[PDB]
Amino acid sequence: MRAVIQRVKKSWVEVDGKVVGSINEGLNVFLGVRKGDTEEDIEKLVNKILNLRIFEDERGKFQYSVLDIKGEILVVSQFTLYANVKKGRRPSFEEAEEPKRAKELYEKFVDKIKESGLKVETGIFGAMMDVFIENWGPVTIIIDSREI
Amino acid sequence: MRAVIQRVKKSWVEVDGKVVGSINEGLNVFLGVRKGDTEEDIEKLVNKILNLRIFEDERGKFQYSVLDIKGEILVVSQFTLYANVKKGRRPSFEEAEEPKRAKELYEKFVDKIKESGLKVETGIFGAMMDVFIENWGPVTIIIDSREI
Repeated sequence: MRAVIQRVKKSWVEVDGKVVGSINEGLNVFLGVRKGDTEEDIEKLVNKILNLRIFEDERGKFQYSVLDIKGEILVVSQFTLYANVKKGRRPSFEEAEEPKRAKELYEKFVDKIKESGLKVETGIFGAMMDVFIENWGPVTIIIDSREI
Repeated sequence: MRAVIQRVKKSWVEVDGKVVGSINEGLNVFLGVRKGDTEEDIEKLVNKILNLRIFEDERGKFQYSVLDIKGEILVVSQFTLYANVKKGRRPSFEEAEEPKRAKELYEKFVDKIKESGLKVETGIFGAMMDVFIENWGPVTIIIDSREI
């Protein structure tokens, strides 16, 4: 499983102009499910995201996690995180989990993270969205579950 | 060298409220320089980004590159792409190139890519920015030069 998390000040998803999830100061999380992915991948991941000290105050950078600052979280499906650009001009997605299983793992992932007790919005799965991100810093981190 | 590229419809960087780079339909590129990085890493990278068929029309997805659609490019420095979250709650950046060399490789990278002939904006290097991204799709791709 993989994730691109961007520290945001404001961030939301809208479909056809209708916003379907919004957050203020917090984290935007791009989620990509991998063939192979399991419940443990969700764990090993949902964890590092919640305790990542990427937030700062005026005294030091990288000292507070999303929980610490009690921030908001926005999860957005992104099967393209397992893109293979090794050959053609066109990217491959052999490692990307099939949509059905993927939605599954996706919903479980979002459920696990709501356990943080934080406000967690989401995007829509299976269709196109216009994701609005205001990356403060900017701060972007990549994390794979097969690596944690 | 590493990059997180997000297909955008609109995207800009602003410092203290003063926009310092803007683009309309095109690509937002997050750049992270690695200790080790060389001129060839810039090549092996600047290339895959320019020919990536991630743009679509109404007849098929993933068929046009930034050049193909003659899109705009926005490069934003992001040393955090080489973040190590393997141990503590706090991320490590051992692999991130030192700032001085990094700015260097950064400027060369942006120069190489301007050779595409496309409109290429940039952010400011060395200080904080508020990066505005409107990811259409959304479409996000990760690419390392040590992998291409």
